[PDB]
Amino acid sequence: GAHMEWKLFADLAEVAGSRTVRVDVDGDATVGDALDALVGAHPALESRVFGDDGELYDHINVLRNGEAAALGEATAAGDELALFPPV
Ligand SMILES: [Ca+2]
Ligand SMILES: [Ca+2]
Ligand SMILES: [Ca+2]
Repeated sequence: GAHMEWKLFADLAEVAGSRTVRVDVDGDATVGDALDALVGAHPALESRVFGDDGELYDHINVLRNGEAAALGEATAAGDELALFPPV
């Protein structure tokens, strides 16, 4: 599908064991779908990203190509996605 890459920081990078993670998602995959692909690649991330209700924790900052992105936004091949824990 569409290949793209996540950058992870601080404890998220530590849990994943890498500062970068490649993912490959569907053509109409959202940012949220790309985030679920990241967590599928490194399931230990799950409880550092989502609460028991499945919702993103408050204050996590998801970027797509350097701009804040909501989980329903589109993705595209070559995207640079970033996941920062709360400031
Ligand atoms: Ca797309
Ligand atoms: Ca519980
Ligand atoms: Ca770039």
